[PDB]
Formats: sequence, structure tokens, C-alpha cells
Amino acid sequence: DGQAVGEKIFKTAGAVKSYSDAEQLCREAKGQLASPRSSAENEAVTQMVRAQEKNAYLSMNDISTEGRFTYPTGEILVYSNWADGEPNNSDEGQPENCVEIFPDGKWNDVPCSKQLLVICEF
Ligand SMILES: CC(=O)N[C@@H]1[C@@H](O)[C@H](O)[C@@H](CO)O[C@@H]1O
Ligand SMILES: [Ca+2]
Ligand SMILES: [Ca+2]
Repeated sequence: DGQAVGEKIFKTAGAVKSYSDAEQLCREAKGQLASPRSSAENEAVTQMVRAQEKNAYLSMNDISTEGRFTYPTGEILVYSNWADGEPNNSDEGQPENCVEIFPDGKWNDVPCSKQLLVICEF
């Protein structure tokens, strides 16, 4: 089961993984990491984060061009919900090229080595 908005379904099994491992899990399941493109999609992801009590990865990253967060298509964001002061590319100074979502629905850029809840979209 999962949470759905329109034709998109978000699912989790409560796995917690690094970004690269999370991406692999979703792809092997024939989906991709959660990619909220609207307020309504963001709220569905947020509900799951609240339930699981763990920040989740989103798909988007700025590994290609620093500060330009893109989907797995390489396209720029059509929606964002950054927490106040984010994205800051600064884990106590160190680069942050991946994105986590909080249980309040706001986003923070993080090191892609961080271990976070895996939510996939289908
Ligand atoms: C690894 C991690 O999640 N670090 C976060 C950083 O990303 C965020 O910008 C900062 C805000 O003050 O809090 C923590 O340092
Ligand atoms: Ca960055
Ligand atoms: Ca940050």
C-alpha cells in the first residue's frame, strides 16, 4: 500500500539507506525516489515521514551543477519547499548535494552519505 496523489503513488517499507542505496532500492522496485512536484504531493510524502518518524530522501540532487537541484531526468525543480536558510550546501562546512524532507514537510540539503527513510514513487 501507499499514499497517492493523482496517478502517483508513494510507498515505503521503512528501509533506511544512504542516497545511492536508496536510489537502487527504488529502481530495483521499478520506481524512483520520492519526487514531490506539488504541494499536494509534498503533503503525501510528509504524512509518511510523520508516520515512520524518520526524515526521508527525495530524488533531487545538485551533483551536476552546484545549486541547481534536478530530478533523475536532469530537469530543474518545478516545486520546492526549503526550510528557512536552505539549501546552504553546508554540513558544518562540508558539501550537501542530496535532499531530505522533514516531518513538517520542509526540505534540507544533506550529504548523500546520510542514512534516511526510503520512500519510492510509482
Ligand atoms: C547532515 C545534516 O543534516 N546537517 C544539517 C544541515 O544540512 C542543515 O543545513 C543544518 C541547519 O542548521 O543543520 C544540520 O547541520
Ligand atoms: Ca550542493
Ligand atoms: Ca543543508
